[PDB]
Amino acid sequence: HHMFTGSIVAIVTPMDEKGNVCRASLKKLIDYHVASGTSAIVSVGTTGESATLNHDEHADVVMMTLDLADGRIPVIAGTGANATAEAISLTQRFNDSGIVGCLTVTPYYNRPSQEGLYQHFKAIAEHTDLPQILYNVPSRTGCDLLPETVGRLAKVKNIIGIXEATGNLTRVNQIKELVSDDFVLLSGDDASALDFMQLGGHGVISVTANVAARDMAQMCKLAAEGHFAEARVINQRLMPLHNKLFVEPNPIPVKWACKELGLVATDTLRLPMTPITDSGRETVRAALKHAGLL
Amino acid sequence: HHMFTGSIVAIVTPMDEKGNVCRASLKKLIDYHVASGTSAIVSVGTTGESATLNHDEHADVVMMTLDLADGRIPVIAGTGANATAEAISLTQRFNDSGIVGCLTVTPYYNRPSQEGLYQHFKAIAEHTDLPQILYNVPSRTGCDLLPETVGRLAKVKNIIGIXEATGNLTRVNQIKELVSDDFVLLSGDDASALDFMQLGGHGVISVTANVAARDMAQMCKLAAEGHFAEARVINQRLMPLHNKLFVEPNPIPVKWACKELGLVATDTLRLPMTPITDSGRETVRAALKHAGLL
Repeated sequence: HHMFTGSIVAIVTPMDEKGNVCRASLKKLIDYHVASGTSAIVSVGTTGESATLNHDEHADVVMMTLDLADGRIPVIAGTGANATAEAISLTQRFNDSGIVGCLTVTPYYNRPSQEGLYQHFKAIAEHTDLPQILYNVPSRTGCDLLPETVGRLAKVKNIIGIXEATGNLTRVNQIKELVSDDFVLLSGDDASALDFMQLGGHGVISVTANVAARDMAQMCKLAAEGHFAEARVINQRLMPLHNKLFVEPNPIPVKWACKELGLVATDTLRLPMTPITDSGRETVRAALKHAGLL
Repeated sequence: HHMFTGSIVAIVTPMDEKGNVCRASLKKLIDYHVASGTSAIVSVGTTGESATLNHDEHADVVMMTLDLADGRIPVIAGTGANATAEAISLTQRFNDSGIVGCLTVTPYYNRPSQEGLYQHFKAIAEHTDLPQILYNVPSRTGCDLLPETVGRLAKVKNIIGIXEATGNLTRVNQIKELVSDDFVLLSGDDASALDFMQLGGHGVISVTANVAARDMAQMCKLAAEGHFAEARVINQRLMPLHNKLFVEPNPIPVKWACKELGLVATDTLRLPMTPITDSGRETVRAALKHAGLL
């Protein structure tokens, strides 16, 4: 309950022109996060294009990320799967890998019940020693993991927290009153992450931190200390970026922002992600400028 | 396109108590659909638990269904994937297999743009000779394939129809006026499928047909002939089943129904799907009795 707080980047998976992971650029990003104060790196989350890496590529990107990090910054592996046997199998790949934990999303597309969610996350945690951070994002999955079910799973030993990406701020204290104090509450919605922290959230798993890592680390530090008017100044500088980094499907805008700041060699993605549009480039550039990054 | 019309069953993948496919129950189901007038079998769609079979088991079930069908009834392979490379690769498995076409869902979870949807399905259609039926189901995918994008994709040689599962009946003629007249329009929502046909759709890819194949075949035949008042009498008989087969997540209720009618040996599913509740059993039973099947 400290490395899973603060500003945690959901790091993009930088690719070359063929759509394969670019170690050189990945190394650049990781050095940037070590130097910026990022608390940890979620490797192959949604923003890392988990949807279009097969599980072998997924494991490889994580291991590459661990190697480049070289102990300087903790790495959390994205391990979600909508089939419980496959989530178990992906998780087991990382046992004794060096990752400090997992981010495991509610099963998508097949829309299980709350009882199905509970059985899913329990079975996964029973097959590993790693801390588990639950991840709820109904807008992507078709499925809402509710506070009561969260409270049930938080009783599991190595289920330690949740990346709450509904953007519904009432969930913060709904979950918190049902879980112990060391259960970590993490925003998955950049635009409302400060609010989320002002209500008691412990940090954010952030897309914006890919291109404003220092700002995001300072904002989360101020929030944790109770300096919310001061945190709010930074948030207002970053807010157009919190919004426009989703003006087209994530991570299309944030990869283009990364390329624009020099952080990666190419903004290539894998289909069905498509190159950013002309209007999107103008919109994201204006938000980067608004942030004082460009 | 006559085989892509009428009552098409999205058939369950029956399993033994360990969750492996049960060939003897699959044979039972396929003979039932041959005797019932079902027009075609969609193999390993959503109701066939596509989410929890890997592509090898997936391919096994399709090949097993084709074999058992023995040329008596056409088979459509479910082939959707949220990574375009993976959708192509899965579609390539079934070329020259004997399936008559493919049911391919919009990418789930990664929420592509309409242009992302266009590139995805275009790329797929260009790597096969098989007819392609698009599948829109935003409730599960987080993504909504709009009529104009369907108009764009129908211009593609082998993109030949859609399984429209929004339950929004205005889509029927919104799509119809953008496409050729042999573009097949198929309901993906049992409770509104007759309305869908009365508005001009050509049939349904149906969950209810798993347990009421004769009535569904008769209702669709009546609808195609314009006898909607008589088709509606059957619909009113089946409507509690249209609704209660989703009282718990599909295909949990329909698999239990199949067992109750003695159509399959077990109603076992794979996690994160869980067994039907007692309250689910009573609700699904009463709906079956309402239909005169029990």
